[PDB]
Amino acid sequence: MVTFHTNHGDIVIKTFDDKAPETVKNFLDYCREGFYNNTIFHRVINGFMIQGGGFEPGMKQKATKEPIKNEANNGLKNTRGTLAMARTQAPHSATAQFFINVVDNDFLNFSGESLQGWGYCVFAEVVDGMDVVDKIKGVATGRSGMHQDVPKEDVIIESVTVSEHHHHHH
Repeated sequence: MVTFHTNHGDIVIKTFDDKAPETVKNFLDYCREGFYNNTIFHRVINGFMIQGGGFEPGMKQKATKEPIKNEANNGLKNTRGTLAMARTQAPHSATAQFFINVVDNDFLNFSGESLQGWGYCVFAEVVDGMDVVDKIKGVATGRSGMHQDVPKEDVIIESVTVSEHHHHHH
């Protein structure tokens, strides 16, 4: 379990370790290293998704490690509440950025191992705090340079709690 402690409340996340093993390991390496501390939800599109895991306040892009291959051929769809990895047009380019689908986004789903079809890999789901997600998705936004859809008031992941102990989200 992973909890994002944001200034709009907690987002509690259950990872799909067996279905996205390398993606979950990469995510938990960034968590362990404090990478997500003081990062923002820098791209917020109501009716679509909210995206973070790349930038600190001031839109400063944090240094990342080597990218991961795309695990999206795992049968998991981009349904409301899922977390998936952001990436460039190259399928195997994801690093630390992720997004939370606020509605089912079928057009993001894997259809084939091709440049056009690989889609976006789901690796976790929100098990508590969708009300927080739904608050974030509605905030006022603007442009900040090459970035559109940037919240006017920063939505900040202040810290991240990773727990391995037993939990009740079963």
